[PDB]
This record gives sequence, C-alpha cells and structure tokens, in this order.
Amino acid sequence: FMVSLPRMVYPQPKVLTPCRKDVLVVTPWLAPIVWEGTFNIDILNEQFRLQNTTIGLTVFAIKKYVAFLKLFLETAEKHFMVGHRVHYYVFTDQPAAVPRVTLGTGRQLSVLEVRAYKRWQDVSMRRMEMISDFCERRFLSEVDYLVCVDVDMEFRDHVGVEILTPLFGTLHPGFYGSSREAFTYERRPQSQAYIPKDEGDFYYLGGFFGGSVQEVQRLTRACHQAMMVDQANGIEAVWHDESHLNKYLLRHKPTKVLSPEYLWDQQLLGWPAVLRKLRFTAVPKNHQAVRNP
Ligand SMILES: O=c1ccn([C@@H]2O[C@H](COP(=O)(O)OP(=O)(O)O)[C@@H](O)[C@H]2O)c(=O)[nH]1
Ligand SMILES: OC[C@H]1O[C@@H](O)[C@H](O)[C@@H](O)[C@H]1O
Ligand SMILES: OC[C@H]1O[C@@H](O)[C@H](O)[C@@H](O)[C@H]1O
Ligand SMILES: [Mn+2]
Repeated sequence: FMVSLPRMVYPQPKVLTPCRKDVLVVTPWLAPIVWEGTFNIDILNEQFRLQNTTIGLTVFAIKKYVAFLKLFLETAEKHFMVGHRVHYYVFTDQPAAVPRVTLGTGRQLSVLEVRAYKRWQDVSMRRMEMISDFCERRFLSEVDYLVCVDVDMEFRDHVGVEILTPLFGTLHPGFYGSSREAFTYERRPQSQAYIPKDEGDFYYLGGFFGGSVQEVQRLTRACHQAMMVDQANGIEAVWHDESHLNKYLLRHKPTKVLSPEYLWDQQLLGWPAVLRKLRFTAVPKNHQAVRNP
C-alpha cells in the first residue's frame, strides 16, 4: 500500500515540449530510457522514500581487484542512493583487504567471502552463480532491489532511485549509436548466448544491471544455467557473462534501460554532447597486469 504524496511545487510537465529531442527516451516496449532531463528526482525520491526502499549493491573484488574498493565505495557514498537505505555486499577472496570506509546513516556493508578462480573470465562469469546463491536467502530478506556492478569504477555524479524498476540493463557506451549487426553479441549457434544478425534491441553491459530481487535472481540463475550448458558443450561465449546477459535481455525485455550516462569510459570515448552527466565511469587499468598474479 502506498500513501499519498505530499503537496509539491515543481515545474509543470509540458505535453507539447519533450525533455530530450536528441535521444530515444522510451523503448518500443514502453520501458523508459533514463537520461538526464527525463526525471524529476524530487518526485521519485518521495515515491521511493514513502515505500522505505532498501537498495542492495553487489560488487566483486577478487584477487588484485581489491585495490579498486576504496574509491568505488567512497564515491558510492557521495553519489549512490543518498538518503535511501543501502546495503553494500562486497564479494571477495580477501576479507582482510576490504578498506574501512566510513558510511552515512542508514547504510551498511557486508563482506561475503568467496573463492577466487584463476582465469579472469571465470571470475567475471561466476558472479551470476554467486549472486543467485545469495538472492536465494540473504537478499530476499534484506533488500527490495539489487544493483550489480563492476568494481573497477567510480561514481562521479548522481545514481539514484530513477534506475529502480523490476528489471534494468545499461547501454554499453561503445555501442549505443551502433546498428545491431555491429553489436558484438555471441554469433555462434552452438552457444546458448547466440543472437542472429537480425535480432537485438540494444547492446547492454555486463557491468551494470539490476532490478527487484526476484527479477535479478531470475536473470542470474538463467545466465548461470546457460553458461553451464555452454561449458558442457565446450564453448565459452565471446564476451562471457555480458553475452549471456544480452541474450537474456533480448528475450526478457527490461522495464527500464539506463543511458550510457550510467557506465561511461571518458579515456576511450571522451565527453559527447549527448551526455549531460557522466555518473559512473571506468577507472583506468592495465588488463594484463591487474588480471594475472
Ligand atoms: O581478477 C579479477 C577479474 C574480474 N573481477 C570482477 O569482475 C568484474 C568484470 O571484470 P573486468 O572489470 O576486468 O572486465 P572489463 O570491465 O575490464 O571488461 C570486475 O569489475 C570485478 O568485479 C575481479 O574481481 N577480479
Ligand atoms: O564488444 C564488447 C566489448 O567492448 C569493449 O569495448 C569492452 O572493453 C569489452 O569489455 C566488451 O564489452
Ligand atoms: O568480458 C565480460 C566483461 O565485459 C564488460 O564489458 C562488462 O562491463 C564486465 O562486467 C564483464 O561482463
Ligand atoms: Mn570492469
């Protein structure tokens, strides 16, 4: 049950004036595409605070990637869901390496110890199993929504309740202007992740997705099961869990899509005029050095 909103004074939405004319702000299945200028965060904050919403944020910091946690968490404190209840879940093979970050009121952090796999591919792919294992009791009792992100990142601007919905993905910043045949979906029919050249709405990122706990448990269980079928068939998808996530979101359309505001790489892609804000961005790193002992 939802109580009434209070009286609020804010600018009138004008029907014959779009918020953004330069971008698609709604998918063909009527899911909002979240860009700056499309939402009044005061109305959304009211709606979600009246529900006492709790948001879980999952982040994996395995092996050398524990070095990214200090900046990730300190910037999360400045920018992620401030004013709302937040539960961080840090999955790591090194609990003693998790930095002591000071948190705002109504925010908590739990450290979940997990095993480390040797190959970066497996570390990244096995997040789906691990998230689904933890949905299956812990998340269901503790949070309303789960946001599942890469750790090699920092928040630079607001990331708030505008993203929350039963199921969301995020447009990969390398592909948002690309035609679908250029998307790097898995193209081998022998893989569970296979998408034909004439299918596909968007190219979503493996590094930022989420939803209600029920929908995120569905997605992560389905992706884990599909990866297991591929492993048994001796095939590993071209972009690993990202490829499986794209297949899942093609067949189970998300109820919001985040614009590339929400996962950008300024070093590789700069700051185009269509991005009014860069909210969550890649930390530069050396793949070969950071992924291997
Ligand atoms: O040795 C590793 C490799 C990967 N990851 C986790 O897997 C995510 C995806 O890997 P990565 O960020 O290397 O992929 P990229 O964004 O560089 O393509 C990382 O953010 C970490 O959460 C990890 O913790 N340790
Ligand atoms: O083509 C898909 C790939 O795009 C690259 O830019 C990115 O580094 C990869 O992680 C993967 O998403
Ligand atoms: O190579 C697979 C990786 O691709 C990246 O683009 C994505 O942000 C990571 O989360 C992981 O899915
Ligand atoms: Mn990453």
